[PDB]
Amino acid sequence: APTAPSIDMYGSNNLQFSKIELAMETTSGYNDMVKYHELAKIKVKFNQWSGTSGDTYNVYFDGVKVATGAITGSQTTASFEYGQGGLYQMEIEACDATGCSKSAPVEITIADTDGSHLKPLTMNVDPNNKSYNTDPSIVMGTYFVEWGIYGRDYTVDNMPVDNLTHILYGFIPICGPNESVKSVGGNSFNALQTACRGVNDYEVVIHDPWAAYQKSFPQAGHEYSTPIKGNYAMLMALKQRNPDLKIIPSIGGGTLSDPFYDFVDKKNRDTFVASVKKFLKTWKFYDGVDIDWEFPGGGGAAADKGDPVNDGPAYIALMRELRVMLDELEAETGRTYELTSAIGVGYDKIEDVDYADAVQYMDYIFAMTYDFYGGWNNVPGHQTALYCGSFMRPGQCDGGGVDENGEPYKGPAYTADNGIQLLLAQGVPANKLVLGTAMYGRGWEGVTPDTLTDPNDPMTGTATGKLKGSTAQGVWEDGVIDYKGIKSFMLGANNTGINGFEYGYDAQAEAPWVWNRSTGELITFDDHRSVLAKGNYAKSLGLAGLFSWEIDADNGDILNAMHEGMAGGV
Ligand SMILES: Cc1cc(N)c2ccccc2[n+]1CCCCCCCCCC[n+]1c(C)cc(N)c2ccccc21
Ligand SMILES: Cc1cc(N)c2ccccc2[n+]1CCCCCCCCCC[n+]1c(C)cc(N)c2ccccc21
Ligand SMILES: Cc1cc(N)c2ccccc2[n+]1CCCCCCCCCC[n+]1c(C)cc(N)c2ccccc21
Repeated sequence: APTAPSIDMYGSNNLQFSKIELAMETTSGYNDMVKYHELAKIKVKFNQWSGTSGDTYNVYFDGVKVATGAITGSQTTASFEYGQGGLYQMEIEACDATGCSKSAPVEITIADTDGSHLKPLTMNVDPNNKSYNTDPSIVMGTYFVEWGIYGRDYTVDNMPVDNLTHILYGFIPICGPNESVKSVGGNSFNALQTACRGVNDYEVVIHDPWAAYQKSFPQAGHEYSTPIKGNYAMLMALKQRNPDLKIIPSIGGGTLSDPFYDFVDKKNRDTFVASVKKFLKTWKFYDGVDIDWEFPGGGGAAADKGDPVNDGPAYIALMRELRVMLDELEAETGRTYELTSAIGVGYDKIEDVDYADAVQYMDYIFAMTYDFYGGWNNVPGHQTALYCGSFMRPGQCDGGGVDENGEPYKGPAYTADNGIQLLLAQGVPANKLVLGTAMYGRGWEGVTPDTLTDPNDPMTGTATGKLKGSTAQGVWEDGVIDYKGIKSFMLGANNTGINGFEYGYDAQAEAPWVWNRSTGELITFDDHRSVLAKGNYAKSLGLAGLFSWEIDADNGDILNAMHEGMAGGV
């Protein structure tokens, strides 16, 4: 017999609540910005402008009582806690000693990081991506990068999810030594320094919280009060659409690897592994963890770091300790968690780790069968070839021979096959190895006909420096160009060459190129034919499947060719 409560929507934060508390309007240290709570704090103001207020209120969700408290005037704030994500029909009743009066029902939101409060994501995929029916048991993986939402304008809803079994989210940094990040320039180091304020060394943080959970995406139905936004809310909604899709954070990468060189100290491993556990309990759409340590024993971005004696055993013990933690999470959640790793495959990288030992703890190894050659020097070669190319010298392929100075090769050439063979030779099972495809080229300038030793092979020439180009042509950094830019501005619709470029293919290597004779611009990449070769290769050997870097730089062609190659292998 009190007046029925009316809910004050705007005074109740629009009925948007959350188990995760996220700072939306600042950029600060990770522990300040991100706090996960077992119970969402709910706060609901309601009014009873006319008649009497009564003396007690009860809150209902879906007809079930979840809170009570005192009414003592014409305006009440109900605060209480609720543990479960989702959308519920809320009613609030006011009672006095003679009876109760319920508000009409209204939808309350409680966000959780599994995406339980979200609709399946609405997609906007380039239709050049085709439909396939590839055995769901074969891995088809790709990397999606956090920074691709800026100039590259490639957002979660753009991924051809149905053609993917695995999404690797690049990249998650680690607080601590990160000089390599500083040397890259731009805002990347400053952002990391900010994320790590008030955070212990060796713990993971979100690099760019604006990209991750702050930016409002209209295509996803984000609004001012949406408690989770950015790439991560879209990934949560993506899981709603494709529940068997694995989405896995990728920790480190080429530039963010400096902290791994201190994993020789188990205290630092303990810290890291703990932080990875809390990360996965905070961000529940994620299905495991991927370790991109580039690289045990060194020879990566960090010129002053790398220990060929101890890095490999640190890596193995890291994998065991991650697997122990993941087993805890599988026990507590009833879910399956995956442990994976992307690795260098030059002989000199592989030799510093006993992967037969490491892989017993692991689901997959992502074999980085790319970046074999590039604009970091002036020696052209195939950046992502399966086999040894025609430009290689005698004894260069297997490492038997001597270079153009008479100096012995130190080991087998950088090719996919040499890398996979070396891993198989250590005792890694083929069904745990994933072969990598390139959705980008690397290239040079100044490789003109007078530099060649074989007039029909630009891979026999000498360059002057790195390919240069504009972002409109897909060149986001010197020496590197998106596949989709190669296709638009060098190959042309027919794959025969435009704007001064010709196409060529090294059949021995299984690697294409596009070469401009007068500028001497040369670009090495993966195309439809080299990718069919790689799918046939993976199939012959019983490899787990294929993966790619990076999804934003494809137009549909590379991923299509990945599915076609895995069907068509003879
Ligand atoms: C793209 C996409 C776009 C949507 N509006 C969409 C809407 C609802 C559900 C899925 C959706 N997905 C698909 C979700 C991504 C999975 C990746 C497989 C890509 C299949 C794209 C489907 N496709 C479309 C729609 C239109 C075409 N003319 C075409 C022409 C040739 C081939 C395919 C083609
Ligand atoms: C537009 C905009 C709008 C806002 N309201 C805003 C608000 C706060 C902060 C930034 C904001 N921004 C934009 C600021 C973006 C920089 C902040 C995040 C730094 C993370 C660095 C990673 N990373 C980046 C970024 C770019 C790359 N090419 C790259 C290439 C290779 C490897 C890594 C790479
Ligand atoms: C591997 C590596 C990777 C880096 N990102 C890097 C960055 C800065 C300095 C050295 C670097 N090193 C190598 C450090 C020197 C020890 C090895 C002797 C010469 C090999 C240099 C190779 N190399 C260079 C120079 C630059 C690159 N961007 C590059 C990118 C991918 C793969 C290789 C690359």
